[PDB]
Amino acid sequence: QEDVLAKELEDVNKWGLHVFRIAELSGNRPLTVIMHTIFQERDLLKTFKIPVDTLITYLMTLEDHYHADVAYHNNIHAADVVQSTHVLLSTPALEAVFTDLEILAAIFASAIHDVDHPGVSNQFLINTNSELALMYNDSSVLENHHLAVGFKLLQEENCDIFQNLTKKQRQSLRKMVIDIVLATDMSKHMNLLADLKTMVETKKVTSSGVLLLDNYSDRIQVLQNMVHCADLSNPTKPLQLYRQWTDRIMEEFFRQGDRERERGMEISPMCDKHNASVEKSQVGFIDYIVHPLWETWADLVHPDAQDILDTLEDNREWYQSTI
Amino acid sequence: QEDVLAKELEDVNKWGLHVFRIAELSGNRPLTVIMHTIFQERDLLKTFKIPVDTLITYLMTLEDHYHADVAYHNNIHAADVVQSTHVLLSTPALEAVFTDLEILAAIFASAIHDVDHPGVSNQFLINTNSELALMYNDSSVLENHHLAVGFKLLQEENCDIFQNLTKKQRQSLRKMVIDIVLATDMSKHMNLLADLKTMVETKKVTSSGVLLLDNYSDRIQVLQNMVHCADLSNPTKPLQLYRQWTDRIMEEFFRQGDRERERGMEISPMCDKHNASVEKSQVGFIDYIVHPLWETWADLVHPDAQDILDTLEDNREWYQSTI
Ligand SMILES: COc1ccc(CNc2nc(N(CCO)CCO)nc3c2ncn3C(C)C)cc1
Ligand SMILES: COc1ccc(CNc2nc(N(CCO)CCO)nc3c2ncn3C(C)C)cc1
Ligand SMILES: [Mg+2]
Ligand SMILES: [Mg+2]
Ligand SMILES: [Zn+2]
Ligand SMILES: [Zn+2]
Repeated sequence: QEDVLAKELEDVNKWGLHVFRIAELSGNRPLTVIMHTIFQERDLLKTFKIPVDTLITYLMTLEDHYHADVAYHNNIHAADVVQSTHVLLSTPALEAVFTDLEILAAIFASAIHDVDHPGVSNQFLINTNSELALMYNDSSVLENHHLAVGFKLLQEENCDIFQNLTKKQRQSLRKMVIDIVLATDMSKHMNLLADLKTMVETKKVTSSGVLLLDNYSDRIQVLQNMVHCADLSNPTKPLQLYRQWTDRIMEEFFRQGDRERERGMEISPMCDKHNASVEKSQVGFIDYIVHPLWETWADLVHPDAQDILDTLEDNREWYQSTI
Repeated sequence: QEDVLAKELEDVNKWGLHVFRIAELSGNRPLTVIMHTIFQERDLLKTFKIPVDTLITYLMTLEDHYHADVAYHNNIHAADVVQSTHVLLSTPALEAVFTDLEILAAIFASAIHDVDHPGVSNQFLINTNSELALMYNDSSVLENHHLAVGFKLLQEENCDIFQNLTKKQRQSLRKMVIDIVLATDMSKHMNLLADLKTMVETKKVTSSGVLLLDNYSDRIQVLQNMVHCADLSNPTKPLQLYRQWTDRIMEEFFRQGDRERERGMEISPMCDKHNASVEKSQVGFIDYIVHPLWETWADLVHPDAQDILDTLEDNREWYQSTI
């Protein structure tokens, strides 16, 4: 079993990794084994003097704080976003662009970005007067919580994977991680995309042909959109993966709608199992959200992401053909 | 004692209320008595069907969550900001601008705007890796906490003063209160002031001189700046009041500097009791922060803020003469 797991982890640099198989083969530790593999591949333990036992201890605790009973927003989703960000960071248009600390920030942010997710939306938490919405004043409720949990877990026994960073490095990493995870709130998507479009229209390339990002605003904007693309990458994956992700998020949505229905609330869009069309919802989500985002990202790194965009377009056509 | 307390409360509509005397005469309940007086003066209990015992129960609970051992950010400051906002809301140039719900939001926001303040700054909380800064991801740490406490106290027994508001009224009030209290973070001062200036330059007024504010975005910006002005109203008050407020905030600042010194931290500006000039700091704070804000406010409500601005200018001249 460990032999098969090691074989599957050789695909960590590939779009379309067998992440559900890895989850089973690893004994439901996909986030731990994928993060460890990526940290070794990028030499991050050596670069930042991270003790291997501290890394594994933190990863296992972080993974435990994802809810195993939530159908979509669980440790498999976290592992998938981590691995997707890792591939996007390796795109030729970004070679030598980001520092090791920025790479660490993007990968760590991906790992923690949905930790302790309860399987219901920000709007549900706001409308039900939840303790989370009360704590966070209705503003990026979940995303603020994911950050607080992800950072708090570093203070548990033998969990501070950043123990050997300088103070300035820790301060910079903390700010970057907060900026990235807060950008995963879907209420920020339209303004995030509008800014990405402006960057593409005005983009500068070095004599090396890579993107020129010479200030914090531009650098953090690219990392925010990168992780947001990874979070919205399911429809760009091979169809057998995309369909499994769709089955999972549909189950999560329908469970929220069942709670809204019981409470006498208006059921959120796409959460009514007695009225939803999953196929029409996929085409609309791709047409209005996922393809506009990925087409813009593909323009930024052109032509590095052409095969990803082609897969997204093929998957849209497939779902459309089922209607 | 109760008769002299009632006599001082007759000045509730006037700039320069004897708030420290009210605090003493009321047995350290200035917030409860001033809020109660303002609610009766504005007919808010009958307009919003607030039971008087519920209002008093909430107000006393809220007042109890201001720290009695914090020299400045305590219940007297909260009472002062409430009463200052109450006066600014009655500016003739703002007649007919704000709905009853907007008036309620501004007054409630003022009452809760510093609740549970620990007597140290956001930067101190961030730099000491406090629980508060961990919870709130370094962003408007105190202001998010003040809001969460103020709303959470409504859930205590017989404390829901909004129990008879319609559901849409409660959602609207909550959003406005959040927007207002978050605007009291001093890191937002410059952007807030720039937006107030833009509004002044493009302001539309009636024949008499009454402001016309058609869109919610403009009206919430005025309420944000109004409560911010009330928060920064100490230097515009009669000198005897201003000097008392200065003594209290100096004590609070120096106590923070003592904690920073004990911890071996870099001492915050104006917090080093061994290297401080409180008088020079007043002139500088007036010249760079308080006068630009109040002069812009005075222009927006031209000429209704002239007496307040006159007092600020006299106080600046006096503090300069002590140098
Ligand atoms: C009935 O079942 C399904 C299943 C999937 C979808 C489409 N996928 C996703 N739809 C939505 N939303 C509904 C579409 O607007 C919420 C607003 O974005 N948020 C998503 C999705 N995938 C990820 N996220 C966020 C959690 C990042 C639709 C309906
Ligand atoms: C030695 O003692 C004193 C006493 C008062 C001041 C001047 N007043 C105030 N100074 C400052 N700051 C110090 C720099 O001006 C921080 C923000 O710039 N924040 C204030 C003040 N009054 C209220 N707030 C906020 C809490 C809203 C100076 C030094
Ligand atoms: Mg999320
Ligand atoms: Mg405050
Ligand atoms: Zn996610
Ligand atoms: Zn205040």
